[PDB]
Amino acid sequence: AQNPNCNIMIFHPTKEEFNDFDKYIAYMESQGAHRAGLAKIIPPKEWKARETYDNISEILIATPLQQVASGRAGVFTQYHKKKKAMTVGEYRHLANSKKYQTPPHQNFEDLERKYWKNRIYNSPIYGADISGSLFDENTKQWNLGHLGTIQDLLEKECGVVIEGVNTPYLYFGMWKTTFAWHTEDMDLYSINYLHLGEPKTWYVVPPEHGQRLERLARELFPGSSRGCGAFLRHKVALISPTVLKENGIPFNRITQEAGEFMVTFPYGYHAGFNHGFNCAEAINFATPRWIDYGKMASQCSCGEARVTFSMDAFVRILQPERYDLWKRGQD
Ligand SMILES: O=C(O)CNC(=O)C(=O)O
Ligand SMILES: [Mg+2]
Ligand code: NI
Ligand SMILES: [Zn+2]
Repeated sequence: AQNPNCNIMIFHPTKEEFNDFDKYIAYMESQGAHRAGLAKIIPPKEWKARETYDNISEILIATPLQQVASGRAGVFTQYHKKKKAMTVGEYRHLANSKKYQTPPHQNFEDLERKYWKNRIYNSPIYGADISGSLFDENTKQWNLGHLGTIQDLLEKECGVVIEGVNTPYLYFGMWKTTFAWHTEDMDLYSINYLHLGEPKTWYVVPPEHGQRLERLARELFPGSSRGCGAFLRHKVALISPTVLKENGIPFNRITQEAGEFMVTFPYGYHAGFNHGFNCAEAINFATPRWIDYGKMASQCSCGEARVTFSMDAFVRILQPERYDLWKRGQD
C-alpha cells in the first residue's frame, strides 16, 4: 500500500505532465497521495497563472466577514459578522494596518505558535467565497475555471444528466483569518491556488481517520453536537494541533506559499490560517473515485449549513433516502 503513514506528499510535475489534469490526479493517487487528505503541487517553472497581479485592486469584496471567536485558545468557534463592502485595494490597506498586520516573527513555526496562542483575542476580516477567477483565459494548464465540471463527471459515471454549474471562488485573507475544520460539500475534492501574498498553513486528517476527528469534535463542542449530527458542516469549529496531539488524533500540517497548488481529497478534514494579506482561488472537483464518497457523505439537515444550488442534484441522485430531510433543512 502506498504512503501507509498518510504523509502529505509534494509533487513537481514537468510541463508535459501538467497538461492533463485528470491524469495527474490519478498519478498522485497511484503514489498514495490521497491517504494524507491533502497534497501540494508545485507547478513547472515554465507555467504561470496570469501575467501580473498589478490590476486587481478594483475587485469588490461585497461582504467581508469579521471572524469573531468564542472559547479557549485551542478549542473555539468562530462566527462571521458581515461588514460593509470594500475593494481589494481597500482590504489590502486594512490587512497591512497596525491593527491587522502580521507581527514580527522568526519563521513559520514561530508564527504558528503565535496564531494558536493569540488568535481568539482578535477578529480578523476575511474576503471569502467571492465568485470569480484570476487565471488568464490563455492559461491552458491547471486553470481552475476550465476544469471538467462535477455535473459532467456524475453524468459520465452514472449516466444521469443533472442541472447545476461549478465555478471558482476567490479568497482574500489577512493575518489570522481562519478556515474551520471541514470536509468539502458532498466530500468532494478541492483544489486551491495561492495567487499572491503571504502563506497559508494547513492542517489535515487522513480520510481513513476522519471519524476520529468527528468523535473528538462531538466531545469538545457538546451543545453543537446535540444541535446537529453533522455540525462540522457548519464550518465554525477550530481545534489546535496541540489539542489534537493530546487526544491522539492523526494529522499533518504544511504551509502553502504563493504559486503553489493544494489538493484536498474526498473526506480529508482540513483547517488552517493565513499569514498575512493574500489571495487564493479554489474550486471543488470530482473524479470516478469520488462517487463512493459522495454516496456516503454526511449531511447537515438542521438548517445551518445552507449551500449552493448545485448540491441539490448530488443529494437527490446519490442519496435519495436522505434527500427529503436534507431539502427541508435547505428551506
Ligand atoms: O483557503 C481557505 O480559506 C479555505 N479553502 C479550502 O477549504 C479549500 O481550498 O478547500
Ligand atoms: Mg481590479
Ligand atoms: Ni476546503
Ligand atoms: Zn447542521
